[PDB]
Amino acid sequence: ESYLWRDSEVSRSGSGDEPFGWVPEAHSVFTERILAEEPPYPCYFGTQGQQRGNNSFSAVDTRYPDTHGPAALARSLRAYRQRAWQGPKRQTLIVFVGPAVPGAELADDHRRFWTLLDELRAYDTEPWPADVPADPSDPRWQWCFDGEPWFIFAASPAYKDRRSRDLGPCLTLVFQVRRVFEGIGGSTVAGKAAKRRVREGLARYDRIGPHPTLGDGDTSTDFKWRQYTLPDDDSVAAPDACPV
Ligand code: HEM
Ligand SMILES: NC(=[NH2+])NCCC[C@H](N)C(=O)NCP(=O)(O)O
Repeated sequence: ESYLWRDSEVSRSGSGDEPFGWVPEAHSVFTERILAEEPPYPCYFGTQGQQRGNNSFSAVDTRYPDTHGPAALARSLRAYRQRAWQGPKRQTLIVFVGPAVPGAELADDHRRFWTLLDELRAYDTEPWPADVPADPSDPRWQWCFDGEPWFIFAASPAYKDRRSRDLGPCLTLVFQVRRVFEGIGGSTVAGKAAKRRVREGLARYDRIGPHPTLGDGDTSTDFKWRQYTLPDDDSVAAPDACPV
């Protein structure tokens, strides 16, 4: 009944022509990308999380929205949130949305991303957190679910220049609770070092530099919604235009 998988469990998601039958290969492509030796994947935190067994997985099968869709993903997210606090601080949930769509454009995958986040909100059993503004135009808005804010971003095969966000053939959602950044806040010595190290990785991996909405690298960032769906170029969305 649970669609929350550790690495060793992903193979039980599905086999052959059945729901999630495409998930084990998507899992393998993802791990190949994040564990690659040369050039290394730019986010060493993601690589370390994979190497240490701290990445969990789920999926959405768009052919079966009533049974393998947002209602099931809300259950998986609640289970993951418990895991994220019981285990180590730097855990990530990676959610593959498939089957893969040949030739999809990036704008289409971003639309599907925001639609899925909206559908998930309908299955939340907890009120919105009192410490996070509910207005998506507020500089400090963040997406919330099950009582706390998350960082959540979209990966897609349609990222051609921002190769770091091409994690395989499927739209992929990367969820983290905010304890993952504890100790690397933007004003901290370790936080500035973290951004330096990742951005140097991007300069050895991607065809385009760090996106401006990630900030200059010496402070924390507002309007985090724009980071969820980075464009493949240097365009900058209007701050009050979050699609939620
Ligand atoms: C499978 C897991 C992960 C993946 C796929 C991933 C992916 C990425 C990517 C693609 C970027 C480049 C910026 C962007 O596209 O948004 C990035 C930056 C970053 N990530 Fe990771 N990440 C993962 C896990 C983590 C974790 C667990 C942490 C916790 C410390 C973390 C902290 C950071 C930081 C600090 C940056 C730099 C932001 C900046 O330069 O402004 N990541 N990550
Ligand atoms: N993929 C990606 N950009 N991962 C890093 C997200 C960092 C988030 N925005 C965060 O809250 N960082 C702490 P801050 O103090 O604002 O830099």
